[PDB]
Amino acid sequence: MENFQKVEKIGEGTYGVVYKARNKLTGEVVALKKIRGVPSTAIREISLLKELNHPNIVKLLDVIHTENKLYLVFEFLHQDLKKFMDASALTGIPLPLIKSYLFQLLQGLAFCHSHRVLHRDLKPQNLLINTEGAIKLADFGLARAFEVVTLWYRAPEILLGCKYYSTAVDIWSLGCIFAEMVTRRALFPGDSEIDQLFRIFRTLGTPDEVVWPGVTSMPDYKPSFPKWARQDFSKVVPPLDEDGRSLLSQMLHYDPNKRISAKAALAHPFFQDVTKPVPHLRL
Ligand SMILES: COc1cc2ncnc(Nc3cccc(O)c3)c2cc1OC
Repeated sequence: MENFQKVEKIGEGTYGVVYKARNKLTGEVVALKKIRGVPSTAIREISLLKELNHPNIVKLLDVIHTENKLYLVFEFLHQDLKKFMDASALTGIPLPLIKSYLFQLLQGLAFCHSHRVLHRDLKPQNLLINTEGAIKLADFGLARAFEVVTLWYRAPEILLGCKYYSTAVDIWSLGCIFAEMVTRRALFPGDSEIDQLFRIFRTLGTPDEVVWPGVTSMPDYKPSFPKWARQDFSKVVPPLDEDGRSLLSQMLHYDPNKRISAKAALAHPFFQDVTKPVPHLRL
């Protein structure tokens, strides 16, 4: 913490505050994260993430454990997807770029998932982009090792009390982000766990044993939940073509076991014509 000249506070996260900082030694600019004695288990878990390198994952540079304090040093990126989406609010993000970012994110998740590492809290603020047209996932693996908290991207099984969620929860969140980029409106903007759940039910229909075997036996499932019918996807995400809609529906299946995997999603027809355009960024 003495070797860094904190520039600005980049924002608070689920596990701590992140600052843009300059390494007094190397002179390099990095993202410094102060985790909110430090469990040895976490120490070892973190060290593991340090050897998890991939083009679409924010690189963990150093783990500083001193004075019973824990700081993580990450590579610094140009902007986050939420800020980019806001700046593109009036015209929306061009489809070629949306398709490019989704393709890369799926590559990143396929990599994490193959190493059995889940995110569990994907959201646009956690996705970082640079001037080169790349996009990377931040916070990967911190959930395992370690007021107004956004619930918009949380999978149904987590809201229903399932304690052993799988990699499928990340696919759900990505599905929600995908729809948001296309329509420019959050898909399920709930303000509470039950409101979130009901917004999901009102759009995709109240789940039952037919579409999701075992759902009525979930810890927080109530037989008294209202019975809403499923809406047409053409209504939910109007501007998306049929290949896009078919992919999205597979990412938003209620049953975690039927939900498409990142690996299989990479082979979907939607990515047939994928390219890598450069975004116009205002830094
Ligand atoms: C130019 O702005 C930003 C640049 C960033 N560069 C690297 N990491 C970030 N965040 C990060 C890294 C690991 C865990 C975590 O919770 C968050 C950033 C966020 C920014 O803006 C929000």
